[PDB]
This record gives sequence, C-alpha cells and structure tokens, in this order.
Amino acid sequence: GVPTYGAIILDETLENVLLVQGYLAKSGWGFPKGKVNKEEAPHDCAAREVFEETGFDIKDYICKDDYIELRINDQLARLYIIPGIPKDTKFNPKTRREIRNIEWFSIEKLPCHRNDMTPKSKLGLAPNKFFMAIPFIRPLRDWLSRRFG
Ligand SMILES: C1CCCC(Nc2nnc(C3CC3)o2)CC1
Repeated sequence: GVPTYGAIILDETLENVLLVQGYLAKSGWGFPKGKVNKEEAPHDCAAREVFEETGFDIKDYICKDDYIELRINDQLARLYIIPGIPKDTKFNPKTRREIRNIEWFSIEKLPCHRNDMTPKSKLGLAPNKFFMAIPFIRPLRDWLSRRFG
C-alpha cells in the first residue's frame, strides 16, 4: 500500500474541521490527503496534497509530532493536525476535476461509526457520506482532549 498524507484542519474554536468532497469512488467527504511520491518526505506530501485539494498552504503550520495515523487494509494514512485556521479562509482547489466542494463541519456532529442495519436483520453497514472521514473521528476527539482539554 502506497502511504497517504494530508491534514486535519481545524478552525480557531476547535469545533470545526475542514473536509473535502471528491467524485466517483471518492464521492463523499474526507480529509484532504493523497499518495506519497517517490523520495517525497511525509510533511511535503501532506502540504502538496492539501494545497492541491484546498488551495491552502499548511507548510508553515505543520508540527512534526502532531498527527493521527491509521493503517487501513494495510495502507498507512497520516493526517497532520492543523488547528486555528480561520473559518473565513478562502479555500479553492487547484482543479475542480477532482474536488467537488470544500466545507467546514462540526466535529461533534460528525459520525465516528457507520450505522448497522439491525432494523432490517441484514448484515453490513448503511451508507454514509462521511465514510472516508469516519475512521479518524474518535482518534481526533481523543487527541484534542489530551492536547487541549
Ligand atoms: C476527495 C479528495 C481526496 C481525499 C479523499 N480522502 C480519502 N480518504 N480515503 C480515501 C480512499 C482512498 C482510500 O480517500 C476524499 C476526498
């Protein structure tokens, strides 16, 4: 699995996080991130992917130790945590061919799991447009509690 890098951008209240909506298999909402290039350092890949997807440069804000990393299906995803970005920042992807929309979401309102279908006695999970973000939500809330209060 080629590792991916990106960011969790939060506003100044720490309430809201910046998600991006793709197309097709990436049609839902997720954190801005993408695959590392040959010989590219993690921090540079995170900044490149975030600038390509949001038009916002995190380079001067990345902290080396402040990230959440998950291994999903034997692919590693690491999102640098970037707090205090004002909600009135103008975000604009580099190309609309990959990114449909960019929005702030309330962290407390986001799901941290998908819903089963126990009502229908059917196995599996109900669709959720936050599926790409979900795995990071509980680890984020725990990280924020520890590092802030
Ligand atoms: C569109 C822009 C690129 C970021 C993307 N984030 C994402 N999180 N998981 C995946 C799947 C590959 C496993 O993608 C979704 C939004």
